[PDB]
Amino acid sequence: SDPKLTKAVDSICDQFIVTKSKISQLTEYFIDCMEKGLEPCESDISQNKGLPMIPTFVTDKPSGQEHGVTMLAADLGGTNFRVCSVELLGNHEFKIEQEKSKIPTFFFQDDHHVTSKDLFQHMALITHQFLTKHHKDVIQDYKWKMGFTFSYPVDQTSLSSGKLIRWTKGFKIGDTVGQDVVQLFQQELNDIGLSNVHVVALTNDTTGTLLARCYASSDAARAINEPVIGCIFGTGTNGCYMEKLENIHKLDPASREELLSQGKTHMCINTEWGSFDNELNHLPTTSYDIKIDQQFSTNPGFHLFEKRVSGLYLGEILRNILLDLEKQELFDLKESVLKNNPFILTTETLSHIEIDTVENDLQDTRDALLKAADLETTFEERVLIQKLVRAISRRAAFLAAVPIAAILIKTNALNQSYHCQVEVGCDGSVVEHYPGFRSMMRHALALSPIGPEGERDVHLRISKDGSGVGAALCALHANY
Amino acid sequence: SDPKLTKAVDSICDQFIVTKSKISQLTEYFIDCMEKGLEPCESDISQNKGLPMIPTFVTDKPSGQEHGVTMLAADLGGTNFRVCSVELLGNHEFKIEQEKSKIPTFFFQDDHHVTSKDLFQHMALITHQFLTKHHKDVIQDYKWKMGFTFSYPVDQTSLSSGKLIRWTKGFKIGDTVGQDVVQLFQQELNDIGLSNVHVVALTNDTTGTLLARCYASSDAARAINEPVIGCIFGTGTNGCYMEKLENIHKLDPASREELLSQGKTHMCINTEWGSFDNELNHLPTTSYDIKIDQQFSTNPGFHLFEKRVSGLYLGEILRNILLDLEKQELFDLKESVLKNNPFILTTETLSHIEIDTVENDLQDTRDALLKAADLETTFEERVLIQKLVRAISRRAAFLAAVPIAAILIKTNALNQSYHCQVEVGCDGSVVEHYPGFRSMMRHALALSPIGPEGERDVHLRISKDGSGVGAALCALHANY
Ligand SMILES: OC[C@H]1O[C@@H](O)[C@H](O)[C@@H](O)[C@@H]1O
Ligand SMILES: OC[C@H]1O[C@@H](O)[C@H](O)[C@@H](O)[C@@H]1O
Repeated sequence: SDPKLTKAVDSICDQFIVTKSKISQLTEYFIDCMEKGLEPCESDISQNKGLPMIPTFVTDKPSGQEHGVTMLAADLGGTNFRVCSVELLGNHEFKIEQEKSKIPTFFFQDDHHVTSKDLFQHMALITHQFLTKHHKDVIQDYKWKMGFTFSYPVDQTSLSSGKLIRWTKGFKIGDTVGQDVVQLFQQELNDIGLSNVHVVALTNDTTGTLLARCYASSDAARAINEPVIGCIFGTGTNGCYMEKLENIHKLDPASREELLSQGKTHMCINTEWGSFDNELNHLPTTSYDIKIDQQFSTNPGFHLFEKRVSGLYLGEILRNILLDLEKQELFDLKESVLKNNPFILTTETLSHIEIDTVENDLQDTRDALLKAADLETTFEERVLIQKLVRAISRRAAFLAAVPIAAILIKTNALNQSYHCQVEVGCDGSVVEHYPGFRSMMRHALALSPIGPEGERDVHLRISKDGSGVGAALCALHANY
Repeated sequence: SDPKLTKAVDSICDQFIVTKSKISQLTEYFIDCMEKGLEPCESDISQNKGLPMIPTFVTDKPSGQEHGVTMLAADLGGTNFRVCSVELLGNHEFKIEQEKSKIPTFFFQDDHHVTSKDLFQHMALITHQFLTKHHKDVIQDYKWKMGFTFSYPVDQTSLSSGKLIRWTKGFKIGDTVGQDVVQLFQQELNDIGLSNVHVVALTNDTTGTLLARCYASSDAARAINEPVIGCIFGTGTNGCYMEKLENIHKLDPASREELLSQGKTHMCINTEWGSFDNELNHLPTTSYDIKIDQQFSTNPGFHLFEKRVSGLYLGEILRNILLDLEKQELFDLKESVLKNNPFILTTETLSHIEIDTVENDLQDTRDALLKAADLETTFEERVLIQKLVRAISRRAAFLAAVPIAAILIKTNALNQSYHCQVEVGCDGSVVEHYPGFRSMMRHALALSPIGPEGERDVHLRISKDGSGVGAALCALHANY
């Protein structure tokens, strides 16, 4: 057990600690950033470094009794692209057929010039392949309504229109900025004969997650836990909530009065909390986070909260730590391929280390590091690597709780009735499959100002329903 | 408005308060009663007022891979009798067909003398009625193995044998005491042609619930939350857990060595915690608890913890409070039928009051009281009745957490690997359907010695699967 290396690792682990004080600071600061993000900004939305706090123009939570003919839904995530058909049967039930295809590496590389048409043509092709397989009879004649779930920040102008503010994650297609994604997708559908497919709704994967749970949640289960947040903890991270119309100052005052006159009280907000504190006024920052933001990410200066939490970057944090330990002549990389190989270590790699056992000489960690980049390790080295992984994930889980606590506090959602509890719809590989991530989230919520009495009233529920049901719900409401 | 009556209600509600100190006292006392209950009992088991702590002779938790032909299962609960067929498909999957029939009130009356044959004859008839509907073809030829779930204290002698120690809940059939329930059921089955149906297993509904969760829990879900307790919070209350063979001193020393030699380490214990502190050394007691125990219950002196928790008695507590308030000329019963009508107020009546809202003038409370005993009430009266209900249920929920915390402490269940949690399998109408009951249970667990950090490592999961799957598992293991 090399003391020099052990002491260096323990020192790094301590930098990833998030104390109760920090959570209270970040929680309260988050609320401040929400109140400012809800003011009318007069500057380039694509360059605004504040909390976007984007109105989604969704004002009605599904009742669970919605029913209609089969709807279509397309979901472009951070890693995969999904097309599906959703049949809303009513009474919280639905029939779904979906096809999940991974996003070609061509779109995440810049060596070859990529354009919006390259992307939406491909999406149109996958849509045709889906309809041919699951709806071979009525592919060309039927009047399909499609809900488009676009997992990126969009300057929403209505339920069925909005321009891309800025790519995130691994996308850097330049010409898509400032263009209405619904039109770009509809044009490529028309250009392959699917003009009968009408994209009538545009939603974020957060908005879809919230609407999906309001429908699928049983009448009894929902009377207990009312869904108040729809959030994502996968390749990226984000969340939404219902905001009072009066507090949404970005909205046209006349439009606000119109909605109020129609009986509307709230509108869902796409917080884009991955961009929480982009200027790093209070977020923890290590030497490794700076490299990820400034060297290894596609969106330098933006989405810094995400780059400390989401699964796209957690693995890259460990890589930069090993490189730092090697630069200090403390860790031998052997014949590995970590150098000049960003993102070779993925969050999936870390999941095999999070709960590996010494009883097996940390063999799961061994195979995971060899499979990822041929990094040979000793037992004492794996013991220390596990400490780093558990430090990275714990910080991600603790920071993940801050936006949830802030929203619940600002909206006074946890104390509204006797025996009142709230549900937070969670989707994503990390929250769903990373061992202990949800457990540690609840730990941070217990340390946040809502306290353990608040954590016990919050249900972080895995929403496997999906944004497709939510997108289908928006399509069912819209006109063809 | 009557201030006198309002002041009288606030004083009664304070009597139902359970403080953090009380929870710590009862938890520590419960562990003491467990340690004593595991010792060789020195008196007639039918009169022993201590914590029964009955060995169940179940020593193996299902792996989830069990598979076999269709099994039968009969479950005599506190209110209903259900017959079902369970097909264990393996890999945590199972197919179940069941028929739930209420236990005729005829068996809960003592005006006419009732005998065991009347009860088991009826149970045998329902078994025939079940097979006729779901297995009409091979009803008489097939060699059926049946697992019998008997939700009452049984001096278990083996997996397939045991004598009734004493009835509880509404049953008061005198000649059933001291008789083997498996034989009584098998004799009446033979007498109607179902001699090919062999009752090969006898289990308590607590044991069956625990075994069911060990099977149905996925490999991933169980690696996270290991089921360590199966408890019931319905018509009655009880729970079970795995105890080390060495600590079960009441068990035959030779039998322990045989089991230990076979690789066994624990044996499930039917605590019968409804009889926790029958002598009321520390359990809260009101003038109304005494009436239920000594006048309106079938088992005076026994099951006093249950008479404060389970749903069979909660409604009767409110009745005794309203009758007392009328005797004091503080509450007008009008032309109701509460007097001389034990158990006319049910816990289901209280469920409509727990979360009734003043914004609707407590209309649910109004309709619920009229339906129960034609008790007309004013708004101010319903406001006060709701305060009483919320005090009764909270005491039941806080007391309900004590046995769970004690078992977890004595067994050191929370001392596990990283990110390891435990599951408590919960079944019953109260824990499942009474508003807020589980929410308040988790609060008391946070006040117990395990603290809020322990409640977050404990998952009270509603196991609606049932003891049928658990009984079928014991039948699959046993020989025909
Ligand atoms: O996929 C999770 C989140 O990733 C972020 O980069 C996007 O801006 C969000 O719209 C999305 O919900
Ligand atoms: O049905 C729940 C519980 O009720 C109690 O009255 C019995 O003594 C227990 O054996 C049973 O498990």
